[PDB]
Amino acid sequence: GKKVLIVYAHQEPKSFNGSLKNVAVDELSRQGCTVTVSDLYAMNFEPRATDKDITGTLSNPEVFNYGVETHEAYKQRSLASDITDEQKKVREADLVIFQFPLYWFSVPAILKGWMDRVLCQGFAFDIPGFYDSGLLQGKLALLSVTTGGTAEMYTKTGVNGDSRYFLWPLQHGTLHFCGFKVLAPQISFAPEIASEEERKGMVAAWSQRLQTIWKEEPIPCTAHWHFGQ
Amino acid sequence: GKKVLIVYAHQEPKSFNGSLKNVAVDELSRQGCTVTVSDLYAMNFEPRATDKDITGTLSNPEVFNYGVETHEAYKQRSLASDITDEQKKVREADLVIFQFPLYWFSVPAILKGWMDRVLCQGFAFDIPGFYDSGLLQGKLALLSVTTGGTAEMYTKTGVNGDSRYFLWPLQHGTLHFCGFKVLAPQISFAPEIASEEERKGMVAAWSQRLQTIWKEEPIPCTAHWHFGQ
Ligand SMILES: [Zn+2]
Ligand SMILES: [Zn+2]
Repeated sequence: GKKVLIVYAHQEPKSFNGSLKNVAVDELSRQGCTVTVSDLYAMNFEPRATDKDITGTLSNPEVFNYGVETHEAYKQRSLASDITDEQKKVREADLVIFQFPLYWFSVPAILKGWMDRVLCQGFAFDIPGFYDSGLLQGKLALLSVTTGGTAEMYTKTGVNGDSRYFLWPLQHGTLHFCGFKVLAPQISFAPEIASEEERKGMVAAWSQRLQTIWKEEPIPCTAHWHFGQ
Repeated sequence: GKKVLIVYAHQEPKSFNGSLKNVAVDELSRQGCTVTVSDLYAMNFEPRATDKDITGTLSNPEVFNYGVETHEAYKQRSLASDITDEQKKVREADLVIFQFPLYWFSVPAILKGWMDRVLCQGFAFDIPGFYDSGLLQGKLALLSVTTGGTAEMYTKTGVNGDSRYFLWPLQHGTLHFCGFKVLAPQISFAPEIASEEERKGMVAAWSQRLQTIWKEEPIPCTAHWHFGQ
């Protein structure tokens, strides 16, 4: 038995990102997996890291330090319920899939805020705390990204550089850091410019990949993988 | 004369980030520059890219596409006023300094949302009209970042890899994309664990750099610079 959380960041259900999220739900459900979706825009998920994230009273209210405050609130069971609700989904999951369009070589801010606020010290990491000592080892993570640019723009000598270059802060600096084994990314290059036939091709690569996702090994989430040889 | 915009992303005025912002204000003010600060947390700046960012009739109300609809809204002058407010600041500035703690090898979500919402098509870039042809050509940008990890940790052989590696989405994918020339980053390493001696020194180093900022030349904002050969 396998549990999957899909963290989904697109405003429009009729989008290509929506299609990809829905075929994931459909295929993983068909397999018998337990599936949960965090539809961040529908949730009006809060992105900002603020003192509202700790309930009651602070470890030092004279000088607010978000990292220390949330670390202490996680230990005293004092985080805001939107955070802890996401933490439970994560804790239960065997696989976390992030489904998003590439905004400025990264995640949309609403999803950045989910990372910033959900992946707190004590839960995902400790200081010291991290990479293999992070707290989500044993779990799989996978970034399913759509891009505005064509594949060849994301080549080494392409204007955008290699797609791997922009994955670093997300796969390594965030997911690896917290202990996830990182599955190879799903990159759906320039679906908006693509034909209905290229778009169906991309959706089926993904449904077909999902059929065998539990047979994948994580990538080696190394600087050599992103930047070499 | 010179105009400077500081986009500042920390919750606590008494923080080290706060110190760095304040010393920038004080030195650039002393020089006679015109200075504006967008204190995003104090502004409760909206980070989410939503349909609330456009006030008129949508171009395609059946299938919402944020990029398309904000592009059209920019041209029609129908974007939300918070966006327009920040666009004016950027338009006027000669130099934009981003002052923030590193969250997940990137900017805090509040600041990611500023990038996502303020730097829209028509304003910051066109297609064509990006990278060296971006619409903010002639302006300078600088990242002033604080880190949890020590300097040794952000080297090629340190735990986090080289600091330049995480700068790529920001410097290249966002600022260079919009036409900015990019000044060398100011990275203040591990202030929380430094002595007050050391913290004072890092503050004073930044103030001293600012004394001669207008004599600096930008980096070559290329793959080679960020990653090597
Ligand atoms: Zn890694
Ligand atoms: Zn560049």
